[PDB]
Amino acid sequence: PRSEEDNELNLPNLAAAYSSILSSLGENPQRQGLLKTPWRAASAMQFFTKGYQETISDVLNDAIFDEDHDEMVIVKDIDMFSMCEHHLVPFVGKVHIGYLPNKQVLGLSKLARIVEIYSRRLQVQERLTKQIAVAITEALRPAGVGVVVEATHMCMVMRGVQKMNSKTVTSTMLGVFREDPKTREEFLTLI
Amino acid sequence: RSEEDNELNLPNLAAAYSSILSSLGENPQRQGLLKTPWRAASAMQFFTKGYQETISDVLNDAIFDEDHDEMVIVKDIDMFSMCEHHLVPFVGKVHIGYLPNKQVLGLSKLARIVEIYSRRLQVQERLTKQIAVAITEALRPAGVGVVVEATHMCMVMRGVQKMNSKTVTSTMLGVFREDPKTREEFLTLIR
Amino acid sequence: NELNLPNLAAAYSSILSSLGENPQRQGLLKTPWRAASAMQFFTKGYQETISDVLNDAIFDEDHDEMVIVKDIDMFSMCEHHLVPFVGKVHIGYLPNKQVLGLSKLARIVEIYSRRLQVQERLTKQIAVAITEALRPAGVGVVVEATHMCMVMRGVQKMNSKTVTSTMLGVFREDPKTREEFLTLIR
Amino acid sequence: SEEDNELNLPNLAAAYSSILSSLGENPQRQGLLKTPWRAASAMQFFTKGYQETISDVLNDAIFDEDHDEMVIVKDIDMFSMCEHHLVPFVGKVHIGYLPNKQVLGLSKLARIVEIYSRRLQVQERLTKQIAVAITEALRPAGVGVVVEATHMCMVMRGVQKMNSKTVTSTMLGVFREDPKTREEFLTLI
Amino acid sequence: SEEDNELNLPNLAAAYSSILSSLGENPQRQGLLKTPWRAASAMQFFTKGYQETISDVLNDAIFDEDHDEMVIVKDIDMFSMCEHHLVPFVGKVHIGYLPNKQVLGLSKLARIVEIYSRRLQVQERLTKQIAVAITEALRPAGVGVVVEATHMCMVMRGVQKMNSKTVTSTMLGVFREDPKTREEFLTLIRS
Amino acid sequence: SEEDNELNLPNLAAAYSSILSSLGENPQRQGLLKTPWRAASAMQFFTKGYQETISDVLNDAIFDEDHDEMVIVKDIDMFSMCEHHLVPFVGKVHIGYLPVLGLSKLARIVEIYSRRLQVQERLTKQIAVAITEALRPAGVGVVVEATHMCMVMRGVQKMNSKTVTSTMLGVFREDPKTREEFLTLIRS
Amino acid sequence: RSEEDNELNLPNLAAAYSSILSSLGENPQRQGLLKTPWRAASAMQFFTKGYQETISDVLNDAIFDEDHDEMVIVKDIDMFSMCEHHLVPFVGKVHIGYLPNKQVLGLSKLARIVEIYSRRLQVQERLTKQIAVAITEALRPAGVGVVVEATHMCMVMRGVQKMNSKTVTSTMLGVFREDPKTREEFLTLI
Amino acid sequence: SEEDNELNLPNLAAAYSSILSSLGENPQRQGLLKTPWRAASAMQFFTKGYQETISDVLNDAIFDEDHDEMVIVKDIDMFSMCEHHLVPFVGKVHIGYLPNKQVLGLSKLARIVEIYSRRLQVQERLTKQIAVAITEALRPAGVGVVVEATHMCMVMRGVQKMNSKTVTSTMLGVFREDPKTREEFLTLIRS
Amino acid sequence: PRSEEDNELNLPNLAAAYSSILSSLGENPQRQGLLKTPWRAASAMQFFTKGYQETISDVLNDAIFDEDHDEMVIVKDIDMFSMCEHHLVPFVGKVHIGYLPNKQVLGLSKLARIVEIYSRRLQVQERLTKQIAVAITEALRPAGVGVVVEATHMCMVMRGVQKMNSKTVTSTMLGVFREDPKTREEFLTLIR
Amino acid sequence: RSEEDNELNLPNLAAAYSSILSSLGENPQRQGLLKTPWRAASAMQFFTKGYQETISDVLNDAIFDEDHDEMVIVKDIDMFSMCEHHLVPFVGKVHIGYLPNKQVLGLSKLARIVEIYSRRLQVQERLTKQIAVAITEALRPAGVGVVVEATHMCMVMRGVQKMNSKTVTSTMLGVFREDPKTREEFLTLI
Ligand SMILES: Nc1nc2c(ccn2[C@@H]2O[C@H](COP(=O)(O)OP(=O)(O)OP(=O)(O)O)[C@@H](O)[C@H]2O)c(=O)[nH]1
Ligand SMILES: Nc1nc2c(ccn2[C@@H]2O[C@H](COP(=O)(O)OP(=O)(O)OP(=O)(O)O)[C@@H](O)[C@H]2O)c(=O)[nH]1
Ligand SMILES: Nc1nc2c(ccn2[C@@H]2O[C@H](COP(=O)(O)OP(=O)(O)OP(=O)(O)O)[C@@H](O)[C@H]2O)c(=O)[nH]1
Ligand SMILES: Nc1nc2c(ccn2[C@@H]2O[C@H](COP(=O)(O)OP(=O)(O)OP(=O)(O)O)[C@@H](O)[C@H]2O)c(=O)[nH]1
Ligand SMILES: [Zn+2]
Ligand SMILES: [Zn+2]
Ligand SMILES: [Zn+2]
Ligand SMILES: [Zn+2]
Ligand SMILES: [Zn+2]
Ligand SMILES: [Zn+2]
Ligand SMILES: [Zn+2]
Ligand SMILES: [Zn+2]
Ligand SMILES: [Zn+2]
Ligand SMILES: [Zn+2]
Repeated sequence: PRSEEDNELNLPNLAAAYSSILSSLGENPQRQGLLKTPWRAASAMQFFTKGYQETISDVLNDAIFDEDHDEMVIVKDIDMFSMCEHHLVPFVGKVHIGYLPNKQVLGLSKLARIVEIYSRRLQVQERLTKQIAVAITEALRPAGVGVVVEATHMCMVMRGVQKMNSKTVTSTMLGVFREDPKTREEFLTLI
Repeated sequence: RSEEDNELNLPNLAAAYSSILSSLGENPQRQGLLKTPWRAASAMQFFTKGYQETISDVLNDAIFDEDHDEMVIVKDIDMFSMCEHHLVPFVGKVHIGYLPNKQVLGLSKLARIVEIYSRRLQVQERLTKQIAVAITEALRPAGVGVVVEATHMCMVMRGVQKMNSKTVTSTMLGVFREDPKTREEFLTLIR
Repeated sequence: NELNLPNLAAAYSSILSSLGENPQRQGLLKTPWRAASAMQFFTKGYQETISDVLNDAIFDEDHDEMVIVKDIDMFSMCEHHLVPFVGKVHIGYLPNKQVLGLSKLARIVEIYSRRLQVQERLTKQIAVAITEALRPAGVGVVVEATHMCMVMRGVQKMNSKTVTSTMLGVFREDPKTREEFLTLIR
Repeated sequence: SEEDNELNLPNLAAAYSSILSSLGENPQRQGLLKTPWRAASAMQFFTKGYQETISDVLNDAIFDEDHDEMVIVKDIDMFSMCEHHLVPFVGKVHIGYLPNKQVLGLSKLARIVEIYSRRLQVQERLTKQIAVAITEALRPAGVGVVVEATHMCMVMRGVQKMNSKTVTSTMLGVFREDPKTREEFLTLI
Repeated sequence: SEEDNELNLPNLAAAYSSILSSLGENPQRQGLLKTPWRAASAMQFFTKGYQETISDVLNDAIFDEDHDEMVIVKDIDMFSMCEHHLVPFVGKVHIGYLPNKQVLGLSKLARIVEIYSRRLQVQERLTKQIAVAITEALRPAGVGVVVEATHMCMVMRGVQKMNSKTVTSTMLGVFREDPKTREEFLTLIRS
Repeated sequence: SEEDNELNLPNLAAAYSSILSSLGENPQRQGLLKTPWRAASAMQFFTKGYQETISDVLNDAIFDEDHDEMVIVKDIDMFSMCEHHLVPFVGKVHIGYLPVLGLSKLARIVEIYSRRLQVQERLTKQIAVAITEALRPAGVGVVVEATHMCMVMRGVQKMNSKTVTSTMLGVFREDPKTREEFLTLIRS
Repeated sequence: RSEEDNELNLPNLAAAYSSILSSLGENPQRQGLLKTPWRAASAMQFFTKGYQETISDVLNDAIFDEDHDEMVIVKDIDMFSMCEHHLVPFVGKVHIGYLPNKQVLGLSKLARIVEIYSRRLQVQERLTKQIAVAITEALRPAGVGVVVEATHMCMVMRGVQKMNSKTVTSTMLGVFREDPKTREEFLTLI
Repeated sequence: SEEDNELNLPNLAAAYSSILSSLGENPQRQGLLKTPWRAASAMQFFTKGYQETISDVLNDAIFDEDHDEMVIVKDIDMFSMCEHHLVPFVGKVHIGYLPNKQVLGLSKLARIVEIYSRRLQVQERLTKQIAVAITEALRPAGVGVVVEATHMCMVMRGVQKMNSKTVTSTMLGVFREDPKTREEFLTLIRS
Repeated sequence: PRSEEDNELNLPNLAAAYSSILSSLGENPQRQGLLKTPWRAASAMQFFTKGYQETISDVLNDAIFDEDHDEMVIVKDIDMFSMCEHHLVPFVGKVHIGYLPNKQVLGLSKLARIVEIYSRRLQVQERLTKQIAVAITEALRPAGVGVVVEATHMCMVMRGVQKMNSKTVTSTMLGVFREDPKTREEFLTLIR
Repeated sequence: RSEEDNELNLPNLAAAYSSILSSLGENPQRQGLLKTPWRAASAMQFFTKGYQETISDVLNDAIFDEDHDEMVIVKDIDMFSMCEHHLVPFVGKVHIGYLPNKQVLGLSKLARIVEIYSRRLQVQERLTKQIAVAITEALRPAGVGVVVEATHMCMVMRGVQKMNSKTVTSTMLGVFREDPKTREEFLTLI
C-alpha cells in the first residue's frame, strides 16, 4: 500500500508536472493566482488518491458487534467522490449499501469508510461498485451484500457528449442479494 | 492561443499526465490508464479553449435593431469552469441581464460570451466581471448585470468538505449599478 | 394559403432530397404537405386583425384595479433558424373603468406568437395591442421562453430561459405598480 | 459526409428562402436576411446522425472489468425531428444493459443515442435503433432502452395537448426474456 | 327565497330537458332520466348567493379584541360560474383587513366569499363585492382581497390555454392608500 | 352533423335564456345579453364528439414499423361533461398498447368520446374499444384520472377527491406483467 | 337519531358545555364564552350526524348498468371523524376501490358512505371496516378495498405528542382480499 | 392550581358523560367507558396554560451576550382551542425580537407560546399575548410575532373550507415603528 | 428498573462528571454560560435515558381492546430520538410500525409509547428496532409485526466519516410479516 | 488549546464519561460500552477542536488582488456546533456575504472561519457575531453579513420538544449594517 513517506517524496515530482501543465496550456505560472497551484493541485490529487494507502483491517478498527441480528441493515445516501481514470476528472454521487448479517453487525460508519477506500482512487464506476461489495463480504462474511452507486461523470457533462442530466447507476449483489429476488427487490425499494 | 499551439503542446501535456500517474503509485501500463495521458491532456485543452477565442468572432455581427429599451434576461446558463488554485472544476449557472440602447444582442451570444471566460483557469469573481465587461464592450447598452452561482468541487470533495456550499458572485455595470430599482428587478426575475 | 400550399410542399420535398433522404419512403410520403400545413398554422397570426379577435368584448365593470392573466402557454417560431421557441406569457393591466374579456388577452398573444419572431418584438407587440384596444392606465407583459435553437443546437444550453418584458403607462412610470405586477405573476 | 453538406447547403438555403416567400414574409428584412442559411445549417446539424457509423463512435472503448451486472445510463437528453411534420420531438433516453464481462465506455451509450436521434425519426424506430446498436456493438446478455418524449407536433399544433408525453421501450436479450431483470431496470430509471 | 326555488325548479328542469333533446341526446335513457332535475338543482345551488344577505351571514360575529393589526384568511376555496358561458371558474380567495379595534369572526370572511361567488359572475366584480361587503360590515381601517382562478371557458374551450390563471385584486382604505400595508399583505398571502 | 347544429342552436339559446330568467337573473343586463347564444355554442362544442367517426379521425395514420412492444401516450388532458348534472369532469388519460398508430390519433380518439355527456367508466371503455377496433393490436390499456366538479363545487363538496378508472383489453387484461409494466410507466 | 332528538337534546348539551367552562376556571359570562355552550353543542351534533343516517337513503338509487367489470377508485376523500376515547378529532383521507359486478355506484355515494360512519364517535379500524361493509352490502360487487390514512390530534397535541405520526388502516373484501394482484394494483393506483 | 385539577376532574367527567348520553350514545359500551375521564384529562391538559406564570417559565434564562441584532425562533408548533366551538386550531408561531444587549434563552420563546396557546383562545388575542409577554420579560428594542393556523371549526364543520389558513401578527417597538426591521423579519420567517 | 430515587442520588455524580468534562476541554466552568451546565447536561442525559425506568405493562395501561379486526394496522412517521451508545451523541429519525391483529387491537398511542421505552436509552439502531417489534409481539400476540427505523446518526454527520446525507435503515419482521412476502411488501409500500 | 493538552486531558475525559455511564444505571463493562468512555471523549475533543485554532493559521495568506468591489456570498455552509447549556448539538447552515475592498478572500477560508467558532461550546448569537468579526479583522472589507439558521436538539429531543423549530440569527457589519439596500440584496441572494 501507499505510505505518507511516498507522499512526501512524490510531492515535488507532482508539483513539477503540474507546473509543466500550466506552461503547456499557455498560462503564466508566475502570476499571483497560479504561484502555489503546482503544490495545491498536487496535494489535492494525493488526497483524491488516498484510498490506495488504506487497508480494510485498519479501517474496520474491530467494529464488529454481536447483536443477534439476522435482518437487512441499510446505509444509504453515502456521498461519494471519485476520479475518472480515463480523463482524470471527478465522478460524484451516492452509494447505497445493504447487507444481511450473520448474527454479527458491522459498525455503521465502517460501510462509509469502505466506500472511501475504493472511491479515493483512479476508478471506473463498475469496478468501484464491485470492490465495495467484495470488501464487505470478506470483512464480515454475511448472508449477502447489495451495493448501488449512482453518479454524475463530469467527463460527460462539462466535455465530450455534454449530456447535462445523465446519471450512471451500477449495482453489485452478492450472496442472498444475488440469489433471492425478494431480498434484492426489498433492498431496491428501501433505498 | 492557436490550433498549432494545441498540436505542439499536446505531447508535453501527455508527458506531464503520465508523470503524475507514476508519482501517484499507479501503473501507467494497465488497460484503464494506457490512453489516459492523452485523454486527460485533450480534456484539459478543451477546458481551457476560451483563451483561443475573441469576442468579435463569437458575436458574428448578431446585433439587431429592435427599438427595445427594456431589460432582457438570459438565465440558467450552465457554466463549467476550472479552479485556478487546485485545477478541479467549479460548475453552476450564469444569469445575465441587460438594458438595450435600441439595439439587442443575439440571445445565444450571451451564453457564448460565458464560454469564452469559463473555459479558462479561473476565479469566480474574475469570471463574473469579465462576462459583464465583454457585454458592455460588445453592445454599449444602458447597463449589464451578471450573477454566477457555483459549486466549487475543491470545497466539496476535499479541504473543508462542505457538501451543500454554493458561491454567489455578481457584477453590475451602468444602470444596474447606479439604479437600485433596476438591480432589484433583475435579481427577482432571475430566481 | 391554398395557392401557396403546393409551393411550400415543393420546397419541403426539395429539403428532404437535399438532406439525403428518400422522399418516397412510407414515412416521408405525405411529409411535404404535413410540414407545409404545419408551417402555415405556425404563421397564422399574420392573417389576424385585433378588431376581429376582440369581438366587442369590452365590459363596463367600474374597475380601476390591476387585472392579471398569467401562465398563458405561448408557442412561437424563431425567425433566425425557423425552430420553435416556447414558454409562458404573463399579462397585467390597469383598466380605465372598462375591463376586457379575459380570453381576448390570450387571443392577442396568439396574433403575434403565430409568426416568425424575435422574443423582444413579440413582447412589445402584445403590450402595444392591449394599449391600442383598450386605452387603459397601463399594461405590463412578461414573456419567459425556451429557444430550441439554444437547447438542441448551437450553444446547447439545456436549462437556459429568456425573460423579456414591456411596461406601458402606469406600469412603466409607477415603480410600485410594476413591482406589484412582478410579484403577483410569480 | 461533409462534402455532401457543402454541395447541398445552397439548395437547402434556396428551399428555405422559397418557404419565407410562400408564407407571405419579406426575405429581405433584417431579421430574415441570413435565415435561409441559418435554417439550412440547423437542419444539417439536426440530421448529422446519417453520416455517423457505430464503429467510429465507439473508438474501441470496450474494457475488461469482469462485470456481469446491469449498468444503467439514464436521463440522456435527446433531441430528434419528427419525420411527418419536420418539427422537433425532445425528451430523455434511459439505457440499461447486462454486460457479458466487458463494459462499454459510458459516453458511447449517449453517442449511440446521437447517431439515431439526429435524423428524421419516428420514436418507435429511434427506440429500437439504439437497443439494436448496443446489442451489435457489445453483444451483451441483454439491453433495455426507454425513450420519453414531448412531440411539438402535439403541443403547438393539431391535438394541442400540452402535457402529453410518449413513452416507448425496446427490450432485448435478458431484458425481454426475464421479467425480474426488466422490472429492476424500470424501477432503477 | 326557498318558495321561489320550489316554483322555478320545474321550469329549470323543462329547459334542461329541452337542452338534452337539442344536443341530439335521448332524454329517456337511464343516464339522462333524472338529469333535468339534478342539473336544475345544481344550478340553483350554484346561484344560492342571490338569496343571501350580509346581516344574516354575519350573525353578530364582531368581537372587541383591541386589535389594530392585519388579520389574513388565505386559501379560501372559491367556486363561481362564468356569466358569459355558464361554465365554472374556480380558485382561491385571500382576504386581509386592518381592524379598527373590532375583529370579525374568521368564518364570516369565507361566508362573505360564498354570498358573491354563488352567483353568475365576472371575477373583477366578485373581487370588488367581497372587499366592499367587508368594509360595509365592519368599517375597518382597510381591506385587501386577491382572487386567483382558473376559468374553464379558457381551458376546455375557446383559447384552450391549460395553465392560464386570472389574478384580480381590490384594495380599500389603508390597503389602497399605504403601499407598505399593501406589500405586507401580498407577501403574507403568497404561501 | 353541422346542419343538425345550425337547426338546434336557437333552441339551446332559448332554453339558456329561460334558465337565466328562472334563476332570478336579468337576461337584458350587459353581462347576460349574449349569454344564451354563447352558452348554447359552448354546450355544442362540449358535445362535438357525437358528430365524429373513428375512420375520419384516424386519417389512415397506421404505419408499418415492425414494432411488437408497448407504446404509451400519457398525460393527455381530457375535458368531459357529467351526464347526471351537466357540470364538467376534467383530468388526464393514459393510453398504452402492444402493436403502429399515429401518436396524435390516440388523443383524437380521447376527444371523440370525452366531448359527449358522459360517465367516466363508459368514457374509459369506449377509448380502449375504439383503439382495439381501429388497430387490432395485441392489447390496449386505458387509465383515466379525473376531478368531477359535481363532487367539489356541490353535493359532497370533497375538494381533493379524484376518480381513477381503467380498461384493459387483450394482453393488458390477460397478462399480469404487461399490465403492471404499463401501470408503472404511466406514473409521473 | 332524528332532528327532533337534536332539538330536545340541544339544551342538555349546552348545559354540559357551560358546566365544562366553569370547571376549567373560565368565566362563562365573558363576551367570548357567552354563546359557546350552544355553538359547541351544535358543532358536536354536526360531528355526530352520521348516527341519524341510513345507507338506503344516502344511495338515492344511484346504481347504474354500465357493463363494467373493472376497478373503480375514488381516492383522496377528505375525512373528519372524532376519537371516541378523548373526544378530539382525527382527520385524514379515505381511498376506496371496488370491482363492479356489471353495475356501478354513483361516484359521490362512496364519499357519502364515508360521511355516514366518519360523522360518529369512532375508532379508525371500525370506521375502515364499516365503509367497506356498507359498499359490499349496497352493491354486492366482486370485491371492495378501503384505505384510511389519518392524523389523530390525541397523539399530536397531547399524550405522546408525536406530530408527524399517521395511522394507516385498510379493509379488503372479496377479490381485494383473495387476489393479491388486485390488491397490489389498488394500492399503487391510490 | 394542581389541586384545582383534582377537585374539578369528577365535575368535568360528569359533564362529558352527560354529553355522551345527550348525543344518543351508550356511555357503558367498551369504547366509551373511560371516555368521560380521558376527555376531562385532555381538556385540562389543553387548558394548562392558565396555571402558568411568566416568571416560573423563564427560570432566570436571560444571558448577557452583548447582542443588539434580530433573533428569530420560527416554526414553533402551536396547538390551541377555539373558545367559540371548543374545537382545536393548530399551526405555527414565528417570533422575532431585537435584544437590548441581553438575550432570552431560545426555548423560553416556545414556552411563552405554550402559556397562552394552552387556553380557550381567539388567534388575534393569542398573538398579542405572546408579543406582550416577551416585551415584558426582557424589555427588548422590539418584538414581532406571526401566527399561522388551521381552524378545525372552518375545515370539519361550518364553512368547510379545506385549505383556509388564518395569519395574524403583533409588532411591538422597533418592529412596529421601523418598516425595514418589520420587512426583514417577514422575509426571514419564510421556510 | 431505574427509579426516581436513583435519579436524585446520581444527579450530583452526573453534574460532577460534566463539570470535570468542562475543565478537561480547557473551558471556564465559572463563566455565565457554563455555570448551570453541569446540572442542565445531567438532567438532559437522565431524560435521554428515561426508558430504563419504564415497564411495558405500565406503558400499555390496559389499552388492548377487543375489536374483530384481522387486517394490517400501521402507525408511521413516529419521531424517534435516541443516543448512540458508542459515542454518546444522538441518532434521530422515524419509526414505522405495522401489525396484524389477532382480533384484539392495541391503542394507537401505545405503539409510539413502546418506541419511547427503547429509544430513550443508550442504543444501537439494530437493537432498538428488534426490541420494539418484540415488545409488541409479547404485549399483543398478533399474527405478525413489522418495524422499520430510518435514522441520521450525528456521529456520522458532525464527525468521523462526516457523511452529511447518510441515513441508516433497519427493519424487524416477526410472524406473518417475516413468513408471508405479500404482507411484507404491502407494509413497505404503505409506509412510503 | 494544544495537541499535548488533548493527550493529557483524554484520560480525564474518559474517566468522567465512564462515571456518567455508571451514574445512568448502565453497565460500563458490557460489549457495547467497553470503549465508550474513550470514543465519547475523542468525539468531545473533536467537537471542541475550534479552541486550538487561530485566524492567522486558518487563512494561510489566501488574500488575492482581484480588483473586486462587489458582494461575494458563500451560502449553505453546513455548521455543527454544541449547545453550551446542555452539551447537546445544534446544527444548521451559515450564509456569509461580504463587500470586498479590492482584495478577495479564498472561498474556503470563509467555511474554515465557521469551523473555528462552531467547533466550541456555543450560543448561536455569539457564533454568528464571532464569524462576522473574524472576517472583518482578517480582510477589512467594506462590510460583512452572516446569517445562521439552526436546529437545536435541546429543543427537539427534550425540553419544549418543538419538532420543526429553527433559530435564525444574523450579524451585519459595515455597509451591511449601514446600507439597507446592501442588506436586502444579501438576504434575497441567500
Ligand atoms: N475568492 C476565490 N477564492 C478561490 C476561488 C477558487 C479557489 N479559491 C480559494 O483559494 C484558496 C487557496 O488557498 P490555499 O493556498 O490555502 O490552499 P489550500 O490549503 O489547498 O486550501 P483549502 O481549500 O482551504 O484547503 C482557497 O481558500 C480556495 O477556496 C475562487 O473562485 N474565488
Ligand atoms: N359511476 C359514476 N357515477 C357518476 C358519474 C357522474 C356522476 N355520477 C354519480 O351519479 C349519482 C347521481 O345521484 P343522484 O341521482 O342522487 O344525484 P344527486 O342527488 O345530485 O347526487 P350527489 O352528487 O350525491 O348530491 C351521483 O352519486 C354522482 O356522483 C360517473 O362518471 N360515474
Ligand atoms: N376573529 C376570530 N374569530 C374566530 C376565532 C375562532 C372562532 N372565530 C369565529 O367566531 C364565530 C362564531 O360565530 P357564530 O356565533 O355565528 O357561530 P356559528 O354559527 O357556529 O359559526 P360558523 O363557524 O360560521 O358556522 C365564527 O365566525 C368563527 O370563525 C378566532 O381565533 N378569531
Ligand atoms: N386502536 C385504536 N386505538 C385508539 C384509537 C383512538 C384512540 N385509541 C387509543 O386508545 C388508547 C387509550 O388508552 P388510555 O386509556 O391509556 O388513555 P390515555 O392514557 O389518555 O392515552 P394516551 O394517548 O397514551 O396518553 C390510546 O392508546 C389511544 O391512542 C383508534 O382509532 N384505534
Ligand atoms: Zn472520463
Ligand atoms: Zn480550488
Ligand atoms: Zn434561433
Ligand atoms: Zn409530427
Ligand atoms: Zn366563460
Ligand atoms: Zn355530476
Ligand atoms: Zn384519542
Ligand atoms: Zn371555532
Ligand atoms: Zn456513534
Ligand atoms: Zn441546549
